[PDB]
Amino acid sequence: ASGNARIGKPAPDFKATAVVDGAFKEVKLSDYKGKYVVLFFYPLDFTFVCPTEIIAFSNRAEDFRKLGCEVLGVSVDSQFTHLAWINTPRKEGGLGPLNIPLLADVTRRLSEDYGVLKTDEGIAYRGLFIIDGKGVLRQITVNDLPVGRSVDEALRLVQAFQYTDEHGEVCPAGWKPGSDTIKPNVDDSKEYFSKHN
Amino acid sequence: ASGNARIGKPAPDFKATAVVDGAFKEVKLSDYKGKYVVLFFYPLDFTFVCPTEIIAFSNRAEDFRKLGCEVLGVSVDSQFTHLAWINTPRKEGGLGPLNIPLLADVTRRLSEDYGVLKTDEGIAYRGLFIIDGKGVLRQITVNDLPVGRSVDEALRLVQAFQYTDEHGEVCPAGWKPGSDTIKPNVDDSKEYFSKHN
Amino acid sequence: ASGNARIGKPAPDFKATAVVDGAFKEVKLSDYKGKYVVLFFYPLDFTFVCPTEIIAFSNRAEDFRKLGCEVLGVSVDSQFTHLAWINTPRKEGGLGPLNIPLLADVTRRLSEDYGVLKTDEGIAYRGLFIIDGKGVLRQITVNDLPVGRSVDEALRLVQAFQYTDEHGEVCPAGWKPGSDTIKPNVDDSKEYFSKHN
Amino acid sequence: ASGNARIGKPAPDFKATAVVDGAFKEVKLSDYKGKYVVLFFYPLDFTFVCPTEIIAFSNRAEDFRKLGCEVLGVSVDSQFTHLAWINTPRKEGGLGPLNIPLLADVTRRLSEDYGVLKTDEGIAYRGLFIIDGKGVLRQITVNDLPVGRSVDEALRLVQAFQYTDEHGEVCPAGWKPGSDTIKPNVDDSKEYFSKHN
Amino acid sequence: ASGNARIGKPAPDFKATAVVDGAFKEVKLSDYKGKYVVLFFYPLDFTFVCPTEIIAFSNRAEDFRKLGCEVLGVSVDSQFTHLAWINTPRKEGGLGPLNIPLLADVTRRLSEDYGVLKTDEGIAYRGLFIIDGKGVLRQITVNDLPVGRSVDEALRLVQAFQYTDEHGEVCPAGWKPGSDTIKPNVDDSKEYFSKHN
Amino acid sequence: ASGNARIGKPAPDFKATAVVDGAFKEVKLSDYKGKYVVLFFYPLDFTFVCPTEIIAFSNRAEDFRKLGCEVLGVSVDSQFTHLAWINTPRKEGGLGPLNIPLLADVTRRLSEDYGVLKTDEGIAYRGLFIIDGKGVLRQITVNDLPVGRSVDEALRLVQAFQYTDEHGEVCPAGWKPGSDTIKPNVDDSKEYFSKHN
Amino acid sequence: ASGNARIGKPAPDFKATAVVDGAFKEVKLSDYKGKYVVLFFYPLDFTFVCPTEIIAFSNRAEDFRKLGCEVLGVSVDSQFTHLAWINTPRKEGGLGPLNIPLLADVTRRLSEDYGVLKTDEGIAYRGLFIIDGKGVLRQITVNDLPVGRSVDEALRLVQAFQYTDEHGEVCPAGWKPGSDTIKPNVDDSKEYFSKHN
Amino acid sequence: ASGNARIGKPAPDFKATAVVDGAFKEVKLSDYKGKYVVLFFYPLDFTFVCPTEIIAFSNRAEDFRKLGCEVLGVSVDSQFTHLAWINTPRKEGGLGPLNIPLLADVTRRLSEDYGVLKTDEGIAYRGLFIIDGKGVLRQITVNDLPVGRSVDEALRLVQAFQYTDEHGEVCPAGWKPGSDTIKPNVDDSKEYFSKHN
Amino acid sequence: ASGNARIGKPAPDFKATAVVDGAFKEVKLSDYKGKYVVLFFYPLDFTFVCPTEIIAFSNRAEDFRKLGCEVLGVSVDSQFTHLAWINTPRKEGGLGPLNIPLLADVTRRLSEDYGVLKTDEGIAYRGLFIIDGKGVLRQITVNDLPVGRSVDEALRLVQAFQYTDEHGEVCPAGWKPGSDTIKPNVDDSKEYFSKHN
Amino acid sequence: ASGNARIGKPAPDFKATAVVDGAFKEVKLSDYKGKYVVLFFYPLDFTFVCPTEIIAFSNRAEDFRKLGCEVLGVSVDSQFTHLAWINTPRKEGGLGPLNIPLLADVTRRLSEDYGVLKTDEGIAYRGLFIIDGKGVLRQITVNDLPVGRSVDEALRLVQAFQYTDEHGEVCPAGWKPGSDTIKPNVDDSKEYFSKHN
Repeated sequence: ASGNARIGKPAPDFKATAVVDGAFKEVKLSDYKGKYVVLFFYPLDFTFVCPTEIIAFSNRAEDFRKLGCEVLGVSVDSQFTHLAWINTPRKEGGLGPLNIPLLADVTRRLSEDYGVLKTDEGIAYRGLFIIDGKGVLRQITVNDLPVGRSVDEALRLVQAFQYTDEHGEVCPAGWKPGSDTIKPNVDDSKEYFSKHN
Repeated sequence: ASGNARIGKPAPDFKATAVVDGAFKEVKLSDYKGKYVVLFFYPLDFTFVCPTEIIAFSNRAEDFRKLGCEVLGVSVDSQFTHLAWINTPRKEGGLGPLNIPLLADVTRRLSEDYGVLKTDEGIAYRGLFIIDGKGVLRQITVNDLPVGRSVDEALRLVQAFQYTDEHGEVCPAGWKPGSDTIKPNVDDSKEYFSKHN
Repeated sequence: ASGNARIGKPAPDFKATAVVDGAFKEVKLSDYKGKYVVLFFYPLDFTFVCPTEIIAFSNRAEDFRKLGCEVLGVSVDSQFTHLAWINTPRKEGGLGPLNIPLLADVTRRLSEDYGVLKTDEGIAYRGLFIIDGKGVLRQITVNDLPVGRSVDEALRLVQAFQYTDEHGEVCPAGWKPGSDTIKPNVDDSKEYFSKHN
Repeated sequence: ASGNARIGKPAPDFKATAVVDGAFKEVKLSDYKGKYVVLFFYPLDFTFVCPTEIIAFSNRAEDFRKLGCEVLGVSVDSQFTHLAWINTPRKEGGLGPLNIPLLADVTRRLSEDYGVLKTDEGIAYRGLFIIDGKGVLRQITVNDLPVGRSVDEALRLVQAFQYTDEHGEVCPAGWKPGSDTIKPNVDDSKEYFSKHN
Repeated sequence: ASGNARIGKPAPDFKATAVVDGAFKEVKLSDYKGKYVVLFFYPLDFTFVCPTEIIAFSNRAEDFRKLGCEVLGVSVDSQFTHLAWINTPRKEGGLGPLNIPLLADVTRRLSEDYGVLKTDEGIAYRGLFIIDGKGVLRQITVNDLPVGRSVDEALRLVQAFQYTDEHGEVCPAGWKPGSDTIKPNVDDSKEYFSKHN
Repeated sequence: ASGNARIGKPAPDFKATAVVDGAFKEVKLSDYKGKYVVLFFYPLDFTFVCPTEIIAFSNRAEDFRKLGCEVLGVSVDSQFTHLAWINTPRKEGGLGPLNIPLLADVTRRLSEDYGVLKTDEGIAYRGLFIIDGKGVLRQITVNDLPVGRSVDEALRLVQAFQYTDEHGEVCPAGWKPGSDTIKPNVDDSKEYFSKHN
Repeated sequence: ASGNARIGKPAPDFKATAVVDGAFKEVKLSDYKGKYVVLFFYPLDFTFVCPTEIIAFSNRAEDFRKLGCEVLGVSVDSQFTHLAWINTPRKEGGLGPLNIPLLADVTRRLSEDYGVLKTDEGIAYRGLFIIDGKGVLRQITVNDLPVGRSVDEALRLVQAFQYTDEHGEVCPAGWKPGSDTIKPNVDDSKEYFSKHN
Repeated sequence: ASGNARIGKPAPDFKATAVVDGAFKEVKLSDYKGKYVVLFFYPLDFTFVCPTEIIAFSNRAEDFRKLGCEVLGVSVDSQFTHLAWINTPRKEGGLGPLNIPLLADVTRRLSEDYGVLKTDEGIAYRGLFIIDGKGVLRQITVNDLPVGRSVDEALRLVQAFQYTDEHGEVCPAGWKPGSDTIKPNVDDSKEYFSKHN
Repeated sequence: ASGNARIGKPAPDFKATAVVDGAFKEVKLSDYKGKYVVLFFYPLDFTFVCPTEIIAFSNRAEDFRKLGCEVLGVSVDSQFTHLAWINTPRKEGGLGPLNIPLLADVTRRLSEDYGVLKTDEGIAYRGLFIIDGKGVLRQITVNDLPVGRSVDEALRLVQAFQYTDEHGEVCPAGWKPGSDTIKPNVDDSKEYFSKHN
Repeated sequence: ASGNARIGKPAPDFKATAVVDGAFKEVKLSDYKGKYVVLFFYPLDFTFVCPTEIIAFSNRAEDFRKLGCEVLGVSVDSQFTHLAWINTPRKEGGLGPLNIPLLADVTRRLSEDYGVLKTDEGIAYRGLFIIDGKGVLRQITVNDLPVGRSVDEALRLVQAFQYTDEHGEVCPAGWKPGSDTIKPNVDDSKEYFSKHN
């Protein structure tokens, strides 16, 4: 309804200063050609659902890197606020050490480009975007503020799109690795339908 | 973020002819005031990922209705095509009898209002939307065509939003019924952060 | 009143997926240079007048190919719905095996280019267009939904336009093969009018 | 599909001077509310296909009036040119006495409103329009200049539209008085499909 | 007030089908390079003032041709209507054989370009135009419909313009061949004034 | 056809200072309600064709007034120049005493309203206009500068229009008082045609 | 407020037919490169203040030419009216023989370009303009109609602008030839101020 | 002819802070209704021609007030600069005591409204304007910067317009109190012309 | 000079969430009617010059309140980031306890309204604005990021504007309490200039 | 809110006539490349706060030049008024001899380019601007009219920007030469914060 994120088309480009391993570093979309990217926005540092999502994504970051997919969090908070939140104990509502970059969208350019800027507060909705190695947006997930996302589902979706990318088949509802796929044509698909019904 | 679909604001109204228990009947958003609605678009009848999703939601329809949530599927196919597909056995790629309405969007207005129309083909991306009892859009999920969605995740989101609605607390990442929630303010949130860290 | 179908001008170009002898094939207007084409739109698959027109033309398909004229049916339904209709028995309202191509206009682009889209329902009126070997539109016929067309009249018109194409004379009202024509000039035309009055 | 002439919409109103029984008279569409109307345009008086269509319709005018349908011919020629042509013997390419009004569209407004004006010559294509008693346009037929129309087909169409108006059924392809009709709902339509297959 | 006819500027170009010696011929202004032209519009064939003007100019056609001036009539009627009128006897209101071309302006282009189209009826006023051998318009005459023009005056004007073209003198009011003219400069004009007063 | 001068329409209104019987007085079109008006423009005072036209009309003014027609001359020159010219002997190129008003169009509003201004020189062409007692324009006559008009033809035109106004018949070509007129209908017009042919 | 005459800028070009020593001659502003020009407009020939101005400037013309300055009169009257006025004795309100050109601004362009056109009457206000040898406008004087200008003042101004052009000093109020001038800088200007106070 | 300053029209309104007898005071055009106003702009305080003009008017101020005319000087300089200049002795290029108001056009609105703003420098040309008791502009005078104006000519003009206002006669060239005037009509003006030629 | 911030006009209204005594509270300009306001923007929380400015103002907060002036700091950081910074010890680069509100401007509306937003970074320049008890903007101070402002100067300006507000005198350069003021008129100002020179 | 002066961007270029050492001279920003510039606007010559700021800056001019910083004064008054004020003794409200240039902004171009024009009066607010040697604007100070600026604070700001320019560190609040600075990165800034807290 706003912005430029469109399925099947190049994801909007972005550059931003991020906190990588306690240091500041420029992070641009072009750095991730050939790799999948899970880009997830969140409203505000030093809040409540926010740390649980960032922590949950950090702990399982390697599950995504095992598949060739980097995970990136982003909010309108500055890199100094990100760093401060990282230097805050998790017991205190902080993030602690982090295995994922934390981008600063202080110009709101990313949140506006991805159409997740809650304009009346100036903060980003819980928007999650899956971008493939070719730079093409494949999935959109936006939650209202009071409900956090699921890292299980984000992994399931990344796995799904990577599978159909290589093997030319499609993933049924609920597909997890090891589940049957469907050959997307009228004749070859009868194999699947007769087996599972 | 979808055509007229804006999280936090009223969901785009819709009125359509649907197949309901093997017969044609009008379906409107106004019929579900006071109830949650899970509205999922799908591209085409008589294809591949499509039947697995429609069957998955139909099989779980009553799990949603116990929570006061109604599941509605929709594509640009006519109600006559819907009925022919329902009268096709699942062993043949058909839908068999269904426990959820199947709306017809032949004018493509519903797809356009929800910003999910793959313009170059005239069909709807796998856009799923969660609306609460007050008619407010709470959740946007849109997949590219080759990957199905998750009924479990859709049910988790409905449950989470119904919980935050009732108890004024926010749901952490991966929340599921019985999991702990956070009191969203600086003082009362420490209860949660210290417990789980 | 809408579209680009103008008599005496090149027929609006079209490109579509069609079900040809049970399989999917691309169909272009350029494929039919030197041959006549009867392009007939119909509203919806799995309806009532629709199957009778498609079956009628399909049966008489060779009556047209003998004259070097291909017959093409089109609706906004997809090629998957077309095939499912072909695989339904005619006794149940289906098409059965088909001797003509059935094109899919899921983008509604053909129906808009030929100005036959019923905008309020998103379906095509019963529009029928006769195109000569040079790609020029020679005839327009559009019926409101409740009344089917006539295959006999369509054939009579194809025969009359090819005759005048070949001999430069003009066909009177009700002309059928073997009836007298008129030489279109003041002097020679009197041969006809003296005989027939 | 013709200028302001749109199927299912009110036919464009018109007012014109006509020759009626060898005399001049004003003719308006509103004069025929409650009756069906066949309005056929034609390019030029004192030409070749033109008299055969006008004569044919005149000869069969009473067959249409038995059905409550009035026939009207129109061209851009004036009423004085019409009258001189009526006063020319049919043996000599004239019209002789006529039993149908003959309207003069000297302003070309009727031809422009019904979208049949061949602009490069300023004359009307062979456009025929069937309008019901309610003033709603039900059928559009337009031929290129070389080929005349069929009065039998126009009569078949008036009959069919009057049958569907009164009974609420629909007319299959090729329907004539004495042919089976279809009841246009999924269940009742089966009566027809098993009888005729 | 309308059109492009301006004294002292190139007369609007025109090209039309015409009846010339009972046969159809294309006629265009560029055919008359170097010759004077009298172009007279008249409203309708088979009317009343019209034939008397057409006959009067046809009979005097050679009077104009001896001066290198070609006379052209034109109305919005078709060439076929012209020809049918030429083949009507003058005793019956016809034209009989003619010595001047009769142009057919079915597109109303000539009438519009020369600003003589009575819009509310689609017919030309009695506009007469005199054009010199260089293509420049010298005289405009337009009569309301109920009053015919004067061929004597048209000839007088052609004579006057040709005399002034050659000798650089100017023609007093009522001038005819043989009358005194004025040398248009202050000193030499006294010759005329002192003699004629 | 001139600026706002349209045949069959209310003549453009005008208001001017004029020289009348040697004195200045305001003249306006509303003064001549119920009387015919011959309004003739001329380019410039103290030139050559101009005085011959003005003097010719002044000498025959009473021939028009007997018919209830008032003749008015107009040029862009001022009333002071008009009066100096009236006071110049005719032997010297002057007008002498006048029997018609001479209007001063110093603002060029009359020439612009009547579409007779020669823009590259700021002077009026030899435009002549006949307005009936009802204020309607009946005749336009515009000559290029070198050739004067004919008072004879203007009187004939006034007589013709007055005759058609009173009797409802129409004046043929070259009609003069005493000539036969035509009753403008198909049947009654045969009296004239058979008589004169 | 209107036009293009701006002091300190190139005077607007002009080109007009004029009366010079009893004959018609073209006059352009470029004719006067290297000389001063006093261009004075006046409303109407054969009026009242006008002749006294034209005569005053004519009698004093040589006083201007001795200084290299040409005087030019202009009005919207034609050169023929000018000459007629020149050929009218002064005792009768005429100009008699003139020693200055009299330009004819019949198109009102000169009056428009110099912004002196009294629009509601189409005549020129009493605008006087002093152009220097380089074609630059140096002085503007415009009087309402009832009050004539001063030839003495115009001469004083020409003399003054020619003094400052040559010596680089500037002329005080009321400066006449022989009066003191001021050196335009702070220190040298004190020579003047101490002297005269 | 200056910005909004038009002869024969209401003078552009103005309001300004002015120095009046050593003190600051608002001065408006509406203060002078019923009185004549001489309003002269000048470029800059503490320059060279400027003081000679201001002193000349100040010294003659009462000669104008005896006629019911008030003299106002204006420049873009502030009222504090005006006072400083007044407090500067005349021997030093100052103004000394002043008998006329000095307006401060610091916003440059007066100079712009009167079309005398030399834009490239931001100062006013030597524009003098004469306004009658009705608020109507009667005279415009504008010199380039190097040449000063004439207080004698300004007084002559005021006397002349006041004279023509009272008596309805017009003032010839160079008129001064005591000189003959002309009765502005053709007949009465002869008195003046025969007397003076 | 700042977006909507203009000296001498009402200051841009603002409403924001601020940290006030360790808690969250709304702050709006209307709360400060009758009191002076020093509103100082700063780029980012957890940075370097920023805390020194906030601490310097916090330490002097009462010095402004004794003068009826409230100090307010604002950045684009959220109130949660503000509080985290407040709960960080000063020796660590934190703010520690504070005695001035810290407004959050995460919609950037305050910064944009006061024209201090560094657009390419999304953060506010070091803009300080002084607002009087009546809500009028009296002073603007904007520093590039590297250089901090001076609380002394801010206090001096508040004292100065309150003094001139009360006594209607003006404060010379460098004015501090005890220093002389000037009576702003020509006469009374001489007291000051003679004393101090 | 108006103009083009933006911190961090090239200062608006300017060029003006100025008074330097009692003589007129052109001053332009390009003349000060490599040097800091303090450009201070002031409303009006010969007023009250203004002379105290000009004299104060003139007295301290060398303190700025020892730093490589030039001071320029500018108002809308002309250079002739600037010089007159300089030649007025300070005891009388004058400026006396000066050691800084005084620019004349008679076209208001500089005041408009720097956004300090008080449009309603045509004078400049007390806007002060600090430009570094590269031409970049570093500081904006604007005071309402009744309160003068501080030459001490201006000198402080210049030193701070020159220090940060040279040493890359950043100046805390109240920094004066000799005080400690901050190293603007998270780690190195701790040096400062522990020492001073």
